[PDB]
Amino acid sequence: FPPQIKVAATYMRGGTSKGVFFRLQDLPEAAQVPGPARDALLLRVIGSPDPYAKQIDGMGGATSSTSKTVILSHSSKANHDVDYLFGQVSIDKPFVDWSGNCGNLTAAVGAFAISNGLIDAARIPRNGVCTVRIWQANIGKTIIAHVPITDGAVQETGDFELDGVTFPAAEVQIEFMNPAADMFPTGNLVDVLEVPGIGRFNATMINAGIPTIFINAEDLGYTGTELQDDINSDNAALAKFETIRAHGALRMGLIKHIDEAASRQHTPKIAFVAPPKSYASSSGKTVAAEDVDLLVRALSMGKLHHAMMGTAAVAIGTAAAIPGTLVNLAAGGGEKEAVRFGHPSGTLRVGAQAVQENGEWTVIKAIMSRSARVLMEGFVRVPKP
Amino acid sequence: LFPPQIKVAATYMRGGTSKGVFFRLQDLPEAAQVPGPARDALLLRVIGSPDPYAKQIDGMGGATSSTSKTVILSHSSKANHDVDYLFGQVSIDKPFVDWSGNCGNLTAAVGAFAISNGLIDAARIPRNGVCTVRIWQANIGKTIIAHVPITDGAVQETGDFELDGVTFPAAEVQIEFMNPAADCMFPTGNLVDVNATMINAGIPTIFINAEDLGYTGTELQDDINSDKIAFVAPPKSYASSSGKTVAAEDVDLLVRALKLHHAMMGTAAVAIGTAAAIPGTLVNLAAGGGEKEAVRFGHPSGTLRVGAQAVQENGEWTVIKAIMSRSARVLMEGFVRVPKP
Ligand SMILES: O=C(O)CC(CC(=O)O)C(=O)O
Ligand SMILES: O=C(O)CC(CC(=O)O)C(=O)O
Repeated sequence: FPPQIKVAATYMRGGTSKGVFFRLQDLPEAAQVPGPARDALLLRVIGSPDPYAKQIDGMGGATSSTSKTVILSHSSKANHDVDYLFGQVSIDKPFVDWSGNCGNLTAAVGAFAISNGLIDAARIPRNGVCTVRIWQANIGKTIIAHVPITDGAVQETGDFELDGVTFPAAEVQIEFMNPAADMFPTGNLVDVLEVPGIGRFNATMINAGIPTIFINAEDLGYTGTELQDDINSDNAALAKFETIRAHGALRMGLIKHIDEAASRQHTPKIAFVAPPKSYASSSGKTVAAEDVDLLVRALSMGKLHHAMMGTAAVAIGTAAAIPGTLVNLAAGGGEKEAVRFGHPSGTLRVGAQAVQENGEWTVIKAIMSRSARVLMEGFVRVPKP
Repeated sequence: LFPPQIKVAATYMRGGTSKGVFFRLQDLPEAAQVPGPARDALLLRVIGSPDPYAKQIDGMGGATSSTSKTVILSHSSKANHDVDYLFGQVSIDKPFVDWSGNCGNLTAAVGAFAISNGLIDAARIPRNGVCTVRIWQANIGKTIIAHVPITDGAVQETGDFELDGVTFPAAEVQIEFMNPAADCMFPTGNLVDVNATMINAGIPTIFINAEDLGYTGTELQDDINSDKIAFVAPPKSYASSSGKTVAAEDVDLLVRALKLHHAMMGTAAVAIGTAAAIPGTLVNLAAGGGEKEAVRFGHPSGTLRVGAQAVQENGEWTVIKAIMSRSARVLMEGFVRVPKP
């Protein structure tokens, strides 16, 4: 029984999520390429697989917002500063999912890169804003993070509030470039998902941020004001969502056989939308109807998400900008350059201007602000591989 | 964009009355060197599944349970074992690889593959004679011993040993399924339940009397398949699927197993021999009752003899091993291809 190994790492909050962040060069040699050695290390760091579903024996917190890893490296892509690989660590299975971006940890990626020698020092001012050009390596997309700098170091602290983040910190503006996959895989703004013997559901299926299925709250008997406790103990509801998600995955061409959905839980995401309505958020704060353009709730690994996934926020903004999508309609229809949506923890504004070219809509970028901070830095430990 | 197909070193083999694609663990793409979606996805594509056409024309499968099969072998780090054996039964119609059981037929080829591919210490291989290969069956956590003939330091594949259901004769490979009873033999605690004998030996198997399901025990595939569980009957003469007459005198009982299997599953043959040795099971009764250390049974493709001696002490029966002979040969060796994962 050899001593545990030590691996340099930084535990950070990015937006409304937490994860363990590594520089590629700090990983054990065998883990410096994708594969089982890398996955085994990350699983052990986080505390997975865990039959108890508590992650008491790792850095995870036993939720999709806390069972998370990030590997950053100098980029070899033209006009980029840092390569960003995100691994969503399964709680119950010996599996790390590399198929998506985390749009919340994106907020921390810029800061980690600056703080850890991954960005050309010529690009970092003594004071001001360091524009970090991120190559999102899971999905092959450019993300720009504007990270504030004070005295040659990341300015972490500040007074910017993000609903779902307990305490304010410095604002970090994020720009998801050319978000459309690599927009509407079915070729339609709205489809009907026919789930034989369970119902038929109007849906907008969109590939922007992450592949996402939006359905109307009303078609599920919901209002869009639901909090976690309204849904997460309702196994019938959970099973219904999953069958609809599976059928949408099939319709989007993401899977060829319906049974593939059981082992592909990360994408596509499923969410439901509704017109503005007042509600008390999870924090006790009242979100008034007038505060939002629409309501959106989303599922994450089969349970109602506590706030909204960052990738889903990109999908909401992008869909809202396309007249006729269910997201656009929930927001009242017509052209829209931005929307504020209500999720369980409060509200978020996303900007996404669509422009016609050759009679078709295109979206240059989806923009939103988050914040980030270091929680713990040093070395994580695991038993010797 | 469309990247080239990847190449994965593999051997396509007949083991007993089945065919499968065999891999050394280390030859798999890294992603597939641990259990999980990447492994299952790769195996499905190698075999040609899932296939809505049910023909497997786009992979190595043959569109039957006896031909939609994969095997992953590696040198064992377990005390007293040479080779670790993982068997994957690949669904024809669904995106599923079933890891819940052993293949008793491909078991025969595992020993040969292990010798031929450096998975057994060379010190344990005679130059001429018989190499005893200790197999850890990793799906079910059981030891299986294979006695593989060796000539000039290589596996002796060819020979004159005949297996009903195998077209051409080949070298005899003697197989020993050690302590086949699950860690129990009769999960219900009874030899016969309400009527079925349910036994966990080789593979969990439900045995029912042919007469009670509306059959005789002489059925061939075409009697059922256009219309584990197995049905049993006393000896009766029939034409096998090859046209050869199996005379009633040639067998102790008839066994058909489920699609109706073309011959008999190797694991089911273990269940049959084991159950036959326990006085009072439906299998034992079909063979005329009393103590039995071996039975020959009639299946659609001919007959098979299995040995299993049971010993009684303090009202309980135990079986040290079930034994049978099979054969195996390499059909094709090289690289299989699938699109880049
Ligand atoms: O992607 C998810 O399902 C979960 C996420 C991503 C996000 O919130 O941005 C999480 O909870 O961290
Ligand atoms: O290979 C098959 O035909 C199917 C089997 C195993 C065997 O024949 O040994 C099965 O149904 O398990």
